[PDB]
Amino acid sequence: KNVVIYADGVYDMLHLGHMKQLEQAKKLFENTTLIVGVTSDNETKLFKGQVVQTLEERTETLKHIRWVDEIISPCPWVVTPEFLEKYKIDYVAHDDIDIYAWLKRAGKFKATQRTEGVSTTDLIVRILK
Amino acid sequence: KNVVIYADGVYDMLHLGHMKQLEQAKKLFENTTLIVGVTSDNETKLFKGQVVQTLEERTETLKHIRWVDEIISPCPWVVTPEFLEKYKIDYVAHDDIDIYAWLKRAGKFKATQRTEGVSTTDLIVRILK
Ligand SMILES: Nc1ccn([C@@H]2O[C@@H](COP(=O)(O)OP(=O)(O)OP(=O)(O)O)[C@@H](O)[C@H]2O)c(=O)n1
Ligand SMILES: Nc1ccn([C@@H]2O[C@@H](COP(=O)(O)OP(=O)(O)OP(=O)(O)O)[C@@H](O)[C@H]2O)c(=O)n1
Ligand SMILES: [Mn+2]
Ligand SMILES: [Mn+2]
Repeated sequence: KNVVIYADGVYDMLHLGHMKQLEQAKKLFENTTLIVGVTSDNETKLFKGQVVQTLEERTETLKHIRWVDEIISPCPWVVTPEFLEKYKIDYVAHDDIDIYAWLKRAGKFKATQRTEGVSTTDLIVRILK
Repeated sequence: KNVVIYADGVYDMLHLGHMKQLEQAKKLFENTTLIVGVTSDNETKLFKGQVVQTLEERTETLKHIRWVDEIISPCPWVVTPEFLEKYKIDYVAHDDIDIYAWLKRAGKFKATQRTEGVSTTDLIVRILK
């Protein structure tokens, strides 16, 4: 009955958008375990960009989120089939903007919706009045 | 067996310090209900200072925190004995830096520890390298 969901990301400076994505993930099915993978500092910087918070900081904040059942920190950048088997993961949840083609082909991808305009750094903009 | 804890604050731009305080509050006793009160925009500005996020935003973020069982939003600025009776509150938890004298006299105050240097706006400083 219980379904293992895996959501990965940077989760830098956690904001409402991240938290809403985690809720979506958690709620994909009636009974779930939500595993969150947090990407490493150097892989993020290498492939995505400067991260503000360290892995240790980004991971500690996620510990406090209601939807998060388990954390894999650091997590591998690219998910692989072996990785899915190691953690008995049933679905991978992430926004969908193809690195996730093979998961969609397998029926293992559950797209989640971004919520724009609610990023921490949008808030700094508001501080600027 | 179950103990009602009440923690109030602004909780603007929620960060690790807030989340650690909420965990402390929640963990004051073995079995607790943690109620969080979020202060109104105009009372905060009037007594404390400019708030970045609205009451509606500050409250929505708290919804996602694992330790939070119930939210009172907005909450009264000053807690009163009548208020404690309305919500069957057993203890009030807040940092202790006296507005809480009457609660200490009653045995109803549980001080919590700030964690400094982990505020969102300290993070903007780090962005400045
Ligand atoms: N405003 C946002 C930001 C993120 N997410 C979700 O969180 C992402 C994973 O986290 P991250 O790797 O942190 O992504 P971004 O925040 O998209 O990236 P940037 O560094 O450019 O802010 C994806 O699952 C996406 O669905 C979201 O739903 N809404
Ligand atoms: N770094 C912090 C910030 C807040 N808190 C806790 O959260 C506070 C309640 O929230 P708020 O009213 O938001 O307080 P400050 O964050 O202290 O205020 P400022 O607006 O000056 O940042 C108190 O309970 C305090 O113990 C904490 O423990 N550590
Ligand atoms: Mn991020
Ligand atoms: Mn605050």
